[PDB]
Amino acid sequence: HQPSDTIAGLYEAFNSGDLETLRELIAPDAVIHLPGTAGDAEHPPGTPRDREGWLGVWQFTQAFFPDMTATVQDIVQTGDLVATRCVARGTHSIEFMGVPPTGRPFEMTMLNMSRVRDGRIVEHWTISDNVTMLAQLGVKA
Amino acid sequence: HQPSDTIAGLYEAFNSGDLETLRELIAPDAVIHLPGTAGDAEHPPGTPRDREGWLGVWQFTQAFFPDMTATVQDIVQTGDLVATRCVARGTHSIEFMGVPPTGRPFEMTMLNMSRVRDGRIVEHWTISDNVTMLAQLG
Repeated sequence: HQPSDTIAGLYEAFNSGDLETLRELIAPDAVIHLPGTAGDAEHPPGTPRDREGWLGVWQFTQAFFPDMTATVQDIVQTGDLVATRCVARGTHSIEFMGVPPTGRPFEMTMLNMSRVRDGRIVEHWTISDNVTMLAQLGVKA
Repeated sequence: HQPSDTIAGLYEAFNSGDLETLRELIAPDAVIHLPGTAGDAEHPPGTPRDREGWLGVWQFTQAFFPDMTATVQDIVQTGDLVATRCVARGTHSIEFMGVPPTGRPFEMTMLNMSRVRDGRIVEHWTISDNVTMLAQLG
């Protein structure tokens, strides 16, 4: 099952809130390298997480940016590896970091690389340009 | 050059300080999307830069992390697009945020994507795991 479709499906699933598909497309024991911003006490910056850890982080993000969508811009494959560039678009519609909602939009780059075996993600690296998002939210005209 | 070699050459050039090669491998009018951490007053987070802007930022980084090296771990290509995962290693020789140098090593992930036309980079996206670097520095 072609690895580029696995990754296109993954982001369609994240956008629609479709946990059943996400569990089909990601192995339970997949190694997920989230950036250091996603670290906590139990999981220091640079230590990997499993699928449910990743989905836990995603669930928490959906609470602050419920209209957020990741759109694949470029996609690149060689064998079981797939790399994507996405754009996350959304609004400041929920209060966060102590600032009440402004409605202001944001558009930030995500870069990802994933290893896909048997139609499922088994390793994944991702980083988002979080500082640019914050800059965009503090600058309308 | 096959695009994967252009990108391997690019990081060999950054590691050795080889500005002549970097100018061969990057078009002058290339669009460089650096992460928001690389912004300044003249160039807000998310605004692109040209080759000389990028090299200017790199030169400035070499003042604080003079032994820093990027090593390509994985590389992936399809047409003109190449994507890489690198590891930046260096040592903590300069005080930051009031915490003194330790001499300890640090290791952070970079992800990159580059468009290569006629053996030269014409567009480039990069992001580094900056928070992990700061955690490593203590």
